[PDB]
Amino acid sequence: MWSHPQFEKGSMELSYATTMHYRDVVFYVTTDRNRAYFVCGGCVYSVGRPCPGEIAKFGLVVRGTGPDDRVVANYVRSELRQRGLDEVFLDSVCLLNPNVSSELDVINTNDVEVLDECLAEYCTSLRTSPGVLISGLRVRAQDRIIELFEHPTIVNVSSHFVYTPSPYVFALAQAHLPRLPSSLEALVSGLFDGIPAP
Repeated sequence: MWSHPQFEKGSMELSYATTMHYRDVVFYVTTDRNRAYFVCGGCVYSVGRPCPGEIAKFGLVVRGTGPDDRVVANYVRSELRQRGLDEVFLDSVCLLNPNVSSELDVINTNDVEVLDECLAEYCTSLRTSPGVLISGLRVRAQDRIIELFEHPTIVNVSSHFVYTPSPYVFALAQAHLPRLPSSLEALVSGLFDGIPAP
């Protein structure tokens, strides 16, 4: 037997009570129905009941190759500028993929495919082609918890080799947002109308 590599690092856990289906999105609604979580591009968005409701997102961000730098985040940012699109979460990383035109395309998607070999290299500290699948999110349906791992599983899309995440590159994070990404806003309109009040 082997010890599970993911438990050598931390996780974030978002607990919920019920699951509801709305506008093709699976929402995970808290016990007192103040929040609805949903999965998008390997990270979790949170929408609060309007009283607009609070918006936040949870998941892995990419930062630097060392504690005090942000070369990886900065790379993704400049890459996003060039496509025409502050912390860099995995769903922003999804947008680098030529098969993804907005956050809408990766709703309910737990895994993040990176075909950018430079970014793959940042993530793995090795020459990596043609790219990797990054998996840092699991829905624990029976426990009613969404779990986000600090140590993501990183697998070559073609050779299936598993890579050790480069130290310092990944961290768990939470961001408060003033609004959802524009392509996701319509998904939550009217959501709480079918969810009984706290």
